[PDB]
Amino acid sequence: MEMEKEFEQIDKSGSWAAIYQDIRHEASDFPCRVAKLPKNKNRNRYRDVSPFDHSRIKLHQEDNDYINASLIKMEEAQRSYILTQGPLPNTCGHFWEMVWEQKSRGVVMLNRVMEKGSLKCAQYWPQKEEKEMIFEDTNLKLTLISEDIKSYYTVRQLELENLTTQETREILHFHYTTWPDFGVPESPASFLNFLFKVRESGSLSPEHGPVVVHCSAGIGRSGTFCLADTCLLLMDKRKDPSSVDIKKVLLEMRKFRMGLIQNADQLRFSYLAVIEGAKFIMGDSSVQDQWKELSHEDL
Repeated sequence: MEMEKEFEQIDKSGSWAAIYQDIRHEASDFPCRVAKLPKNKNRNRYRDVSPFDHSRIKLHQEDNDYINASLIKMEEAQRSYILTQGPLPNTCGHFWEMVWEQKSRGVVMLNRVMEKGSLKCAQYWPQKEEKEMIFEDTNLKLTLISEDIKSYYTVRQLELENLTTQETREILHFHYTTWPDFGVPESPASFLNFLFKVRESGSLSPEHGPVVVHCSAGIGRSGTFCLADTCLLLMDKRKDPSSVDIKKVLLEMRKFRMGLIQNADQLRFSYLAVIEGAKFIMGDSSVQDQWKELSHEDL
C-alpha cells in the first residue's frame, strides 16, 4: 500500500540493519530506578531488560510492589498491553497477582519453556487438570480446565481463583509454540492466524484489563506481536493502510518499554505481517481462511 513501498525500497537497498539502528538511536530513555534496587535483583530475568519507572505495573502489595512488567498504553489505537518477562521460579505468584489485579482476560506466551537448550520461562501454569497450582505467597489458585493443541499453537482455558475472596475468573492462555530458535518464522500467515485467534477470544477488548504478553525477556517476540496488532488496529480505525507509519508506532511503543523488537529480522517481519494482515482489514475477508490453510494447524 505504502509501507509496502518502503518495504521494497529497504529490501532493494538491503538497509534493514541500518533502519533498525536508527530506531535504537531515537528510542526513548527513561529511568528504571525501582527495577535496579538491590531488593529486586532476583525479580529480574535479564540485567539489561527493565521496566521504566513511569510505566511499570505495580503489584497491590505491601512490602514489595515490583514486577518486571510495563503497561503499553496506545492512545490513538485505544488498546493497552502489559508486556512482561517470562516468570521466574520465585515470581510466578507475582505474575498471577498481576493478572488478577489488572483484570486481564488473556495471557499470550510467545516462547517455549526451553529454547536453545536452556530454561527461558518457569512452568507457571498447570500441565494437568488434576494437578492444580497454589501460589501461597500471593494466595491464588490456578487450575487447568482444558487445552486445545494445534500445530503451531495451543490454547488453554484456566481458572484463576483469589483464595482470599474465593472469587474465580476464566483466563485464556494463548501459547505460540513454533517461533524458531533462530530466524523469524517467515510465514506471516501462522503468526497472523494466531493473532486473530487472540482477537477473536475477546482478550484484547476494552471491557477487559490489558492482555498480558510475554516471551523470555518481554521485548522481542512480544514487541512484534503488539506492534503488528496496533498497526492493524490503526489501519482499521482510519481504514487507510497509508497513514500508518510502522517505525513511528514502534517508537511510540518504546516510550513504555525499552528494546521492543530486538533485531532487523524482527523489524522486517513486523512489516511483512502488517502488510499481509492489511488484506483482511481492507475487505478481503477470505484471506483469514487462507492463513488458516497455510498455517496447517493440524499436521
